[PDB]
Amino acid sequence: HDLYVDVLDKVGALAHVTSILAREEISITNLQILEAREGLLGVLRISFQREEDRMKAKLALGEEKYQTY
Amino acid sequence: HDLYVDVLDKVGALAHVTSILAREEISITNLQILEAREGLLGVLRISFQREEDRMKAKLALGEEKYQTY
Ligand SMILES: [Ca+2]
Ligand SMILES: [Ca+2]
Repeated sequence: HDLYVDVLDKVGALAHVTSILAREEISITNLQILEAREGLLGVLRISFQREEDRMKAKLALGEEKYQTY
Repeated sequence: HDLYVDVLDKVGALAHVTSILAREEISITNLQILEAREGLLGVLRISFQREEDRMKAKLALGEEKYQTY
């Protein structure tokens, strides 16, 4: 169960995204930071144990205006 | 280049750890959440691109009283 989140600032977005997951009490298994080029832009790939956790994350991140897949 | 951090609250500690990394402007490549039992205790395994980033992270987390390896 994976969710991919496009981000403009890998470092700051990582902190914001994990604070959102914490507030919603969503457990994750892994967080991978992907990039096509060196620089601050990237994709956060978040892995979950359960489908329910992925959907909860998708909703919460969507509400904070992150584009998610 | 990996750093292992013991935590008491996987969900909240993940947010705290990434906020510290943000404060120090440290980029990471991966974060894996490991647990021995279902429940809040665990170990965060953090991967870095460079040795300098690992050491910077180790120092900053140490200063916030996390036990690190
Ligand atoms: Ca609660
Ligand atoms: Ca700062």
